[PDB]
Amino acid sequence: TDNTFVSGNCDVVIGIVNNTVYDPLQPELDS
Amino acid sequence: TDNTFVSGNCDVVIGIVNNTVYDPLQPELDS
Repeated sequence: TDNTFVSGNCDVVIGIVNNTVYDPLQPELDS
Repeated sequence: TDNTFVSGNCDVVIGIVNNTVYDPLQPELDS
């Protein structure tokens, strides 16, 4: 998330690919 | 907070207006 930002929708971009965006806040929930 | 940076105070800048700054870490506290 730190290297990317959210814009538009997946049905807009032509040629978009699916993947998992790492969220540094998820592993911090264990602390 | 990602699109702005906190500096100075509210009594210096001329023409400052009041508003609310959304914090993405506030709603994540429930998890």
